[PDB]
Amino acid sequence: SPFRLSPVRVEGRLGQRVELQCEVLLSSAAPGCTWLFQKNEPAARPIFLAYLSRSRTKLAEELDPKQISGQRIQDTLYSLTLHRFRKEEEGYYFCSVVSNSVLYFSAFVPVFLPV
Amino acid sequence: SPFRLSPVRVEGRLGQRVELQCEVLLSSAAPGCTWLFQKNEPAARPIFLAYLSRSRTKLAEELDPKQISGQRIQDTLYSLTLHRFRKEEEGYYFCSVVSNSVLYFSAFVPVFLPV
Repeated sequence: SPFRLSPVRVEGRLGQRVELQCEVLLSSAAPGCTWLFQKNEPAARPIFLAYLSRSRTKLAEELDPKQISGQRIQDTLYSLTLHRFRKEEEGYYFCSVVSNSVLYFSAFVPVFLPV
Repeated sequence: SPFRLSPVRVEGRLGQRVELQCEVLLSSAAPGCTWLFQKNEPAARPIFLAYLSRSRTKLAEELDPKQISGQRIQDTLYSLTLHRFRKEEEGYYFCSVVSNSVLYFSAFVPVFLPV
């Protein structure tokens, strides 16, 4: 288990704030943590959202920072915030880290509207 | 266009040797390239298959190097070879590089038997 996700799953409502946390459990990973998205479909592209580290913060160019944001809370603790949840943000969220040249991906966090 | 993929799609037969190729076209990129795999399903997770660089080659611990192997042909050119195409290997294959702290993924290369 390389990660621990704080909400394992979110049942969203329109306009709600949604916050996700990712804790890295690997003994020595490379610096930083990466948030990624996949839409609920086969052949879904992995979509880069944000890179988070002590010294560097990178939000993907196409995203609006007033809608989605991320933060490095701690050495091994990273968060992602959807500020007012919308239907186009529905899908799977997960984080990523390198350790000894191996890319790791956390479990998927389903973030969906009621039904 | 972060990558040039030389077979953009494979329609294979069982037992055939399948070689994929990835060229990194970004001008700044971290050392190395990574080959990933994704099963043909919703909520399918990306799987690490190999890390290739000038110095190190790292195959996923569960893979038989006589069934799947990788190779760095030259700078900005990387290869993935499925030695004997079998049903367990059907899905999408792609490459990953970090550049300006962004995680990049090539287009999916679909690799399937005829239906």
